[PDB]
Amino acid sequence: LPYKVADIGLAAWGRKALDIAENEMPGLMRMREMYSASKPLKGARIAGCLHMTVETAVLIETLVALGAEVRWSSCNIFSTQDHAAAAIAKAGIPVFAWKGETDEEYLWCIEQTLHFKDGPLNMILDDGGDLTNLIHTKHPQLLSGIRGISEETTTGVHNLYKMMANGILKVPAINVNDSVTKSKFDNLYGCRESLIDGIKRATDVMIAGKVAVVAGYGDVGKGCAQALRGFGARVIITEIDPINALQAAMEGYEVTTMDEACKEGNIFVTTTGCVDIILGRHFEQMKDDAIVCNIGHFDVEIDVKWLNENAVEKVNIKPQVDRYLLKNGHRIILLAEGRLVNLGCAMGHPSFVMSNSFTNQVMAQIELWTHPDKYPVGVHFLPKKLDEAVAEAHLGKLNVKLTKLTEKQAQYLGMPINGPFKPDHYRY
Amino acid sequence: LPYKVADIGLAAWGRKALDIAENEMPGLMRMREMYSASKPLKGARIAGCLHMTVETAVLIETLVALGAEVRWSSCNIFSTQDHAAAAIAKAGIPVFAWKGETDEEYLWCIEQTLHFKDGPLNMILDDGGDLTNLIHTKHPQLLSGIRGISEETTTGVHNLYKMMANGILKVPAINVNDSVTKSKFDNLYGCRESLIDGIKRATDVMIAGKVAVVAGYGDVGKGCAQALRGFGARVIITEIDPINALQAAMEGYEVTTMDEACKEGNIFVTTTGCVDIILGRHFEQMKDDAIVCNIGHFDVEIDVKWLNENAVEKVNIKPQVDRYLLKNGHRIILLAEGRLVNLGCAMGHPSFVMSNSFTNQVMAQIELWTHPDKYPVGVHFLPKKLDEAVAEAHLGKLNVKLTKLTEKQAQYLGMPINGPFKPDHYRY
Amino acid sequence: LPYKVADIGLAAWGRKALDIAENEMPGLMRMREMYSASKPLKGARIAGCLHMTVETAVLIETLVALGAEVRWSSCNIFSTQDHAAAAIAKAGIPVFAWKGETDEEYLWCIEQTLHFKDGPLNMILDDGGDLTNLIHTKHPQLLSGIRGISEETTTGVHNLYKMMANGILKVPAINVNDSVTKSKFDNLYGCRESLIDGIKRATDVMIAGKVAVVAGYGDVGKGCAQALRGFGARVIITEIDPINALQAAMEGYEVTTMDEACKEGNIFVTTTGCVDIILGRHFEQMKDDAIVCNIGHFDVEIDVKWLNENAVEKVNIKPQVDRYLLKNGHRIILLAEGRLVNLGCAMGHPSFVMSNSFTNQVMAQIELWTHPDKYPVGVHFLPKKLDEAVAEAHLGKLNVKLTKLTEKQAQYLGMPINGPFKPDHYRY
Amino acid sequence: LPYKVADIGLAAWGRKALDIAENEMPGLMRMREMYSASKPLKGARIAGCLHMTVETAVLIETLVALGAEVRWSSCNIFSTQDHAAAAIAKAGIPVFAWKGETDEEYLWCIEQTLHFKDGPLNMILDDGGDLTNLIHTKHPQLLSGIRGISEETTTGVHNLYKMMANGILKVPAINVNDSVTKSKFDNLYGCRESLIDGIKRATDVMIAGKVAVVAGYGDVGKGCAQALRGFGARVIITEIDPINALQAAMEGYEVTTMDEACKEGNIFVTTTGCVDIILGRHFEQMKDDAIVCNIGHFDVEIDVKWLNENAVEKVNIKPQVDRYLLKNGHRIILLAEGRLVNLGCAMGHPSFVMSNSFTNQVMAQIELWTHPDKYPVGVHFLPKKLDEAVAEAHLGKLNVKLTKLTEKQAQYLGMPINGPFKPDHYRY
Ligand SMILES: NC(=O)c1ccc[n+]([C@@H]2O[C@H](COP(=O)([O-])OP(=O)(O)OC[C@H]3O[C@@H](n4cnc5c(N)ncnc54)[C@H](O)[C@@H]3O)[C@@H](O)[C@H]2O)c1
Ligand SMILES: NC(=O)c1ccc[n+]([C@@H]2O[C@H](COP(=O)([O-])OP(=O)(O)OC[C@H]3O[C@@H](n4cnc5c(N)ncnc54)[C@H](O)[C@@H]3O)[C@@H](O)[C@H]2O)c1
Ligand SMILES: NC(=O)c1ccc[n+]([C@@H]2O[C@H](COP(=O)([O-])OP(=O)(O)OC[C@H]3O[C@@H](n4cnc5c(N)ncnc54)[C@H](O)[C@@H]3O)[C@@H](O)[C@H]2O)c1
Ligand SMILES: NC(=O)c1ccc[n+]([C@@H]2O[C@H](COP(=O)([O-])OP(=O)(O)OC[C@H]3O[C@@H](n4cnc5c(N)ncnc54)[C@H](O)[C@@H]3O)[C@@H](O)[C@H]2O)c1
Repeated sequence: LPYKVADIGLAAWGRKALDIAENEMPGLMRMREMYSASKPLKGARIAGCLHMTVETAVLIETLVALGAEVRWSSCNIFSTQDHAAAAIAKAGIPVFAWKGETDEEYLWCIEQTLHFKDGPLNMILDDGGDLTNLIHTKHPQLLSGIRGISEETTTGVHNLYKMMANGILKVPAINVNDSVTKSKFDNLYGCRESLIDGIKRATDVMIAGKVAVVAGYGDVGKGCAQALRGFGARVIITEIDPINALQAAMEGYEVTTMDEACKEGNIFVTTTGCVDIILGRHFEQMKDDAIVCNIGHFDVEIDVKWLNENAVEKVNIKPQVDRYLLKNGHRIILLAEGRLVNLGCAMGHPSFVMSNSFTNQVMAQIELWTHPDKYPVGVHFLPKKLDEAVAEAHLGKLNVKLTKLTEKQAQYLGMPINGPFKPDHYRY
Repeated sequence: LPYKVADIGLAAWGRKALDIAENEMPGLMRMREMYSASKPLKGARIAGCLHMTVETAVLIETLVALGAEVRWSSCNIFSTQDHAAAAIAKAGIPVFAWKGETDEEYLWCIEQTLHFKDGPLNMILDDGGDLTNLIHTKHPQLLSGIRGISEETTTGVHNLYKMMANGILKVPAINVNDSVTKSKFDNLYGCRESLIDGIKRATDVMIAGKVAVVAGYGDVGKGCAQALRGFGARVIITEIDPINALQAAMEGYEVTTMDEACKEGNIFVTTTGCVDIILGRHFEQMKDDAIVCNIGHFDVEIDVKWLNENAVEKVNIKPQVDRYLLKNGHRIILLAEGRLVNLGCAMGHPSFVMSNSFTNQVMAQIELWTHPDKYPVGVHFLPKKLDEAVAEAHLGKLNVKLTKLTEKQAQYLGMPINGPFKPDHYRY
Repeated sequence: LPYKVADIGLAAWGRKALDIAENEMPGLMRMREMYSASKPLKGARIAGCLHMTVETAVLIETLVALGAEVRWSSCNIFSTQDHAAAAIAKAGIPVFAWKGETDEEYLWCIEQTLHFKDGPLNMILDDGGDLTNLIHTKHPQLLSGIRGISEETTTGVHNLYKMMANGILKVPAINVNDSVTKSKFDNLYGCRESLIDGIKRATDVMIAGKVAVVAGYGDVGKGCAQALRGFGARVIITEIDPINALQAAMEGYEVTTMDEACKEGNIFVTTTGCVDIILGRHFEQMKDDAIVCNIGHFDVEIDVKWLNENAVEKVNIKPQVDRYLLKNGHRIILLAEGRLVNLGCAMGHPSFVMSNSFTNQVMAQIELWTHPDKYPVGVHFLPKKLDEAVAEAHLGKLNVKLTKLTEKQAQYLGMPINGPFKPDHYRY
Repeated sequence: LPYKVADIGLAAWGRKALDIAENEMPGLMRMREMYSASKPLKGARIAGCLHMTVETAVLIETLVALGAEVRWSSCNIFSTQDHAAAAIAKAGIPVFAWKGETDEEYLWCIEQTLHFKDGPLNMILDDGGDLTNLIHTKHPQLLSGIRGISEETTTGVHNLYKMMANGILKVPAINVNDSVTKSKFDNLYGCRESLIDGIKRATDVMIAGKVAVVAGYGDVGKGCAQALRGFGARVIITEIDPINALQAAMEGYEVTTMDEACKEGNIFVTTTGCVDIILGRHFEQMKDDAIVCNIGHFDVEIDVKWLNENAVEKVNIKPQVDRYLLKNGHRIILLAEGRLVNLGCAMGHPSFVMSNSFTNQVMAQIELWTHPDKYPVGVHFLPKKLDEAVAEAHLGKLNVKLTKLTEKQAQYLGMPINGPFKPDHYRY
């Protein structure tokens, strides 16, 4: 089997997307711009596990353009875009992913990306940990062949840190999830753009003059609050951390407990990443037709079960849009059944945010692979200079003119003209 | 013929919409709250010409709930929503409108709303002027029967002022288009919400870090500029009026000529309402894949013909999304073929903005009809106290607590406790 | 007597100020740029009554540079800046104004500006109405000699409208107070800049994280709210007008009654222009050390008498800064004794706002005087094209590049290439 | 000698200040609220070297209220406020500081805080390093007596890291300068408030409609850019770091080089902290009367010498306000002679920012002293839980209602209900 796609007749339609997305993903394109000749990953056989979408497709072809051997599989049974997957398979790349697979076909798709024409994979590019996990639990033999790993998710990195603590980790990893260019875009800037896209696409509701309660003031809460605020809404924040809470207050946001906020909000967004954010006692207080959605942790922040078990009626207005009737006589509009609203009611993050996240993947791959004896078994952070690098790949499209430190100023600041410009503890 | 709808089997699905929109249209609901008993329009036979949509539907039932006899027809061959029209016809109301009619069936639908069981229409509720025009040019006999007119559009009002200047106007009108609650919502607040809805639905493009050039700084340009600015874009304004231009400068926006701005922008929005805004000489300078859309005057602001006649390729990416290839090698993404992007790539204005516009209609109808000898033939402005009134109908849903002037303060300010609080020349 | 200044030895120090202010007052400078040669006011003998300050000084010399004969007096016993008045007197111009005059010397100063070497004044440039009043009540003989009046204040214009209603008005006036370039700057933009200057200069208090209650959402409330909001404060608005209240809600501001807001705010600003805004019942609820100031109507919005009559202690922290101790144990910091905080705790409005207000004066003077039989006795509004004109005098320093309508677009828009670009009813 | 103050007759006036500042410094007040009874610092003899001001005064009395023995001296010859210093000395506390001391009396003032009635100091609270340095270079004998150090400045901490690298450091330190509550307030929030206070107090210039060029987008540049933006200016950023540069672009700011920006700006702010930011080649291009000031590193960012050596004229407009005339005919307004504008043209940071910085000091002192064998010789970071703690001391005055994690959620999140809520690598 060369690959397994739903319909390869879709390839021609996928390429169209790829060539449009490319213009919005400068990181990946500049990667090809400076390395496609040097082929830094020449020799590597990257087994990738990442949702197969137009953006991910652009990444793969970049990995390939840098001289790498690549085998791909999605990291979610549905997340994969078929015309994008088809174009890859059709590109002569082995991809095993179709939208809506079985937990059984999924594990198989992955198993396929482990062995190449010249042998087994020597590098991992994971989003979620499944790839890295499957190898460790079932293919420990191959382990000694993989030069390094690449993780871009909290979950993925958490388990990575866990395995390591258990001496389980045998191949060194690079945590690209905590890069500022990755995090800021994945969390802050991304949700800032798509949050309202979801709410509007599901309700077409006016945001101005409304009270929006955003639970949590982390990067996502920050982007969501900012987003809503720009539309004319009165954002109220809830938090458990004193520092994030203070950050919000300092910005003009009222900070209360959900127990109080629930009686005031017209729109509710959870950014927590923790359980029991919006409960039944809150729903009973919410104004009529309050919109409740979640953009943090998949479906565990809102108590949907309660809505299902206590509402007098429930009518699906449209896909990912339900409107419950409470015994108190008030209606509650729920979005995406409590799952991520930006992905469930919108198209998720814009390509540009993807460009930063993925370029980090390329950055990691190029480094691990290129520096064989540099990283001991363990989950490391992406060297700052590399993080700074993915940032610079986007300046330009943004049409930003970066100034260069003179030898004099560099010496004054006691730092390299190109070398990292900030300490590791620096929080931008 | 009782009515003419595409499919009355749609009624049940329309009602659902109506009952959802109602919650977002307080003006109309409060109208019923205080007048449905007094039936202020009791005796009137309103012939209405307004796109038949869920929002317009809610309005009609409010006119009816106030004791009026109503006959309806859309004011655009396509604008009419059928499940919303069906529910009206099914409600026992005579509506003549289906999406996609012929210029012939359109004139007929209108002709139908002129005669009631008890005689001909005695009142007009028009959006566009067609109704008022058709009567004047073809049914002058009825003219002496209509107590008054209601116009809510510039076009509609312009022609009204014109007819009057020609002594053609025989029935007094009330220009509700220039009410601040009507205008601010229809122009400022509405486009502020939907502009980005359009661009995102068509391109799913990241707005932050992009240069947006908004041509014109009127109410629409103001809303569009504010909207984009909140997303992280660098808005550059163009203008012909020194006062609007100054207004923009005072707010931090750079103001230049399109001739220069064209070489800098990534997104282009026209708010002008005038011709020749974006020409071929501009396209030839725009960056690769610049997005160009219009939200002002229907399709006359951008030079689409040129794109059609000078591009090397043209490919429809999706409905209302075309991507031209210029001889210079750059691509230009055009939205809604130069027509309104919020209506052509999104769902138009939210119900709340509709609630303000329509409540003005109800306000006008109630006044003209209720004051037989108050208004001489001529296009008048909606009394300020009525404009203030539609505003108050929305405070509350907005959860705004308006304070009341004491008799002392009222005497001090030399104004009524409820009477108008500002002079006519006041610009909020 | 040639003039009456406190100390003419101050002249050299005044000129320094004048030459610095000039750079920030383009309107007056462009006036001289295009009219100092044509001398449009050649022949006029302007009797002016306007606080004698550096800005006003720049204006006078502009009136003079345009070929006019000018005699000046301040319109407030203290508002006059002496080094600015001295430089004028020293410039060979007759000015009768010193800071801190007696209600007796004030009336005399004014009486002096009525007669010139070539006869009595034939034009009035008033700010307050005193000049125009004094002539009407005591010098009716001169009345027939004055070609026109210029008023730039509400008070002034109110009385102007009153006199007219009583057939008292004998010389036509031009209400420049309602120009958008005058109003927006005097009210909106000015207070936006100076409000915080006052609070900071009096308290040096951090604004971020604080709740600021702004009473009134008119032009001043708008600027004050915007100002505070930008500093990170949570602004709560109070209003009696539904339209202004809605405008605030649509912008994300909570709107309540002072009765409730008083228990929440940390800073209080009155923008009302009406009495009994902050009363004793409010003070008793205010948080400890709440800052209360007024920027609307001079000292009638806050109930200071109550503070004086009910506080347990009162200690003057510094000029224009008092801190009362209430029986409840809470302290209340009052600013400028309830009088205007921006003038009383800061330097008032920046020169640029003055430039717009004054250029209006020049604009009015040039028009009335130049068009002898154009204006019938009555208070008229400044022609829009003139209002637009003062706006354009500032574009440039702002470095704004206004685009010019082509003959084609002008015809399309049905408006002049330079002629007014908007209808009188237009509210920018 | 018990202490050395300029004038102890000033004490009574100092106390007034102290009791006003206290209300704006909750951190210090809550410190006393919970520890004044337990006297956590009971036994310590703190030798402090910190500018003696009203704020610092409040801190000292807090250290004393916690059961500590304290001896104080300023860390700048002028920074010390005398009425604040007098009230401390008068309070029975030994303070050696007066505004305007000699580099000789300064070293002596410090020497005084080294020995107590019960022996030498056993703890250091330093701002700058002088204290810690003086002991190391001249009093190594005492070294073994000090349980720990507290540094809150970059300079101070830099040297600390340096000494340590040279094995010189003998007593462990705690870098409180890098706490987020310290840094965010000292750098971001503080300068955001005072920047404009400076410019306005020196020039009283309108900010709106002006182009402000902020060099550097670090914490200060962020606050300064945000500040100016809120006033209506068009902020242009310059940067050497790609990440900060991208951060700015993503927020709507144009990013260029000073070499280009210089030809556009009206106001110039340096936030760099590096040399040669604004040079003569820039001045020669700046618009007429451009305002140039520095708020970053004391006087090394702007090339003042050049202005001095190349201007045709130089006239001091007022203290800390000079206006040079260049050979090109343009004038350049310089603020605070290139030194910090917020301190030199304004009153510096508001008390609240001081409250966060100082509470960090108290936090450090309480920890080091209370945990004798917890910290090995070396510069450590303030435990996150302590940083979170100083944050919570201010929630409340801000009237923020922090929610508490349930045992369930805490277990889910795998974190303590009160324990730190974020990893060390977390950048808020
Ligand atoms: N839908 C998306 O596109 C998308 C993209 C990135 C991240 N996320 C998810 O969003 C969540 C937030 O991530 P950040 O945004 O990266 O996380 P974060 O750790 O920076 O912030 C989460 C915040 O929630 C606060 N919080 C925790 N429990 C709370 C509670 N009970 N009530 C109120 N506040 C509480 C925390 O103090 C913290 O500040 C995570 O689950 C993350 O995986 C979603
Ligand atoms: N798509 C929608 O939903 C929607 C809703 C309401 C109004 N509109 C339309 O949008 C347009 C703008 O309306 P406003 O927003 O009410 O109009 P407006 O009159 O207040 O402002 C239009 C502005 O365009 C400026 N302008 C005119 N010609 C120009 C040119 N060549 N270059 C630059 N600026 C120029 C004018 O000076 C004016 O300030 C109108 O055509 C209006 O009918 C669209
Ligand atoms: N200090 C200054 O520099 C300065 C400059 C210009 C104007 N002003 C003064 O400020 C005031 C405001 O002027 P605008 O700003 O031009 O006036 P405005 O008429 O536009 O608005 C005043 C607002 O106050 C609201 N209001 C009235 N009574 C109220 C009450 N009891 N509670 C709440 N809101 C109430 C009104 O509805 C209105 O919207 C006027 O007195 C004006 O003369 C001061
Ligand atoms: N005046 C005050 O009240 C006050 C308060 C705190 C800090 N500061 C000072 O302000 C400076 C900035 O501190 P942050 O604000 O903490 O520093 P930072 O390190 O976070 O940021 C400084 C920024 O300047 C940029 N930069 C460096 N050289 C540059 C150059 N030649 N051109 C353009 N950008 C350049 C850097 O990339 C960096 O992002 C420091 O000197 C700090 O000590 C002043």
